Amino acid sequence: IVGGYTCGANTVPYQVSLNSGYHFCGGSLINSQWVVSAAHCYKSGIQVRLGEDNINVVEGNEQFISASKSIVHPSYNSNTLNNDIMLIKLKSAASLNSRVASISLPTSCASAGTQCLISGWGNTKSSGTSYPDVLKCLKAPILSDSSCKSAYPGQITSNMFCAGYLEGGKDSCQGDSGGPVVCSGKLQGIVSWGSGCAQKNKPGVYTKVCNYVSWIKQTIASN
Ligand SMILES: CC(C)COc1cccc(-c2nc3cc(C(N)=[NH2+])c(F)cc3[nH]2)c1[O-]
Ligand SMILES: [Ca+2]
Repeated sequence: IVGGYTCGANTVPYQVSLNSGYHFCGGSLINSQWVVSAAHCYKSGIQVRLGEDNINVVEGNEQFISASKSIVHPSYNSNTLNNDIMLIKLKSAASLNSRVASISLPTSCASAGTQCLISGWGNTKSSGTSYPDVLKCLKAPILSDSSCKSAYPGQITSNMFCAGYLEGGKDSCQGDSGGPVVCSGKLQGIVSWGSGCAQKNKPGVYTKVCNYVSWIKQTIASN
């Protein structure tokens, strides 16, 4: 997260760290046995870390659970990153409470101007790699489709939305991938891609979760 602030331990109880011997992507806890992340964060050998704050120190509240299966959306396209969403089932359920809690899926899509909270342990520099030890937060507004399309002409599908600051300086970045964009308490986006990080006129692009609610529900139900 570039230009964001330290969230405060456990103030984002649905945030998860996907770890394969190092933190590589974020994710969101949606029920005690399932996490939603981005399909491009897929890989085998994933350990899901819940209740984390500083990822290099065990300080208490952490639950490390291995993934039972990862289900990448069947129409995920790695070239365009359309349908960039993945569900991960955990080998055992997590114990939910106040430091570990699931976030709700939306009932409607959000509008441009809605303010949302983006969080993650991703890069904090737009030029160079500086990965933090504790969770960073950023409040960003959803942009209108016209500003999103003027910024990425020909690359925005109806399953994506832009959120951020066109002046640059504040944005999600590599490492934040797969994590949550929560607005009014509902999971509305998944960190997916962008051109560089915090560059002027190049906002972040997020998977539009409201378009996958029926799929998430049917897939969890049948697995
Ligand atoms: C291990 C894999 C997850 C590799 O994934 C990646 C490798 C390099 C960069 C990214 C990445 N840059 C990103 C930049 C932005 C942005 N400007 N708001 C974003 F929203 C997601 C990004 N994801 C990324 O997701
Ligand atoms: Ca820790």
